[PDB]
Amino acid sequence: EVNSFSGYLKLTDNVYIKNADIVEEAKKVKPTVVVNAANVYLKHGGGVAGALNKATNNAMQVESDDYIATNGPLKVGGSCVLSGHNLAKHCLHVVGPNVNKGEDIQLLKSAYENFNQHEVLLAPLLSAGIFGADPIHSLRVCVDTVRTNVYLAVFDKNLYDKLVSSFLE
Ligand SMILES: CC(C)[C@H](Nc1ncnc2[nH]c(-c3ccnc(OCCN(C)C)c3)cc12)c1ccc2c(c1)S(=O)(=O)CCC2
Repeated sequence: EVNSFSGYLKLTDNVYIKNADIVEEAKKVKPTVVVNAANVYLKHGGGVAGALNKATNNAMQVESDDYIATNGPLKVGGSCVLSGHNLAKHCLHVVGPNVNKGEDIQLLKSAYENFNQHEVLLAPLLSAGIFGADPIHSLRVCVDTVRTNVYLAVFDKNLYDKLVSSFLE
């Protein structure tokens, strides 16, 4: 079956959320698009990007280095479409701002706007974790910006509960 997402909670007509590891979701669902929480040089050294790359047995990193050689780095707020490998048909590498490294939080709207070029996506919560954005703010920007169908996988039950409670206020 195609895009067989299971156990998500529907927040709006186009945003769904689950307490799950995005890697495990991608292996099970094999969505049309999986979003990577990338950096501008597509160096998948840890966190979500390192976990997605390891699940491809480093094929994503080799492909990413070849893309950077020919095209140069992305911009913060920008994206590129590369292979999904064994995880999806495509991987949309999206650069959210890293607030802990001084980048502008307003670029989070530009980052989520990349999602609107794809009908259905499996994605992480952009700029959360060690990128330093307030995760409740990142969910509000996602809900206000994305118009296509997005399935958010958040791998932390404590944060999942805080995000759902924050949305349902
Ligand atoms: C907020 C947090 C809960 C969330 N984390 C995650 N959200 C969704 N899916 C996730 N998988 C993993 C993961 C990390 C290590 N190893 C893994 O797999 C190893 C076991 N397998 C072999 C069974 C999976 C983490 C993760 C998240 C959201 C956005 C960002 C980050 C973190 S960040 O990486 O800190 C910076 C970039 C933006």
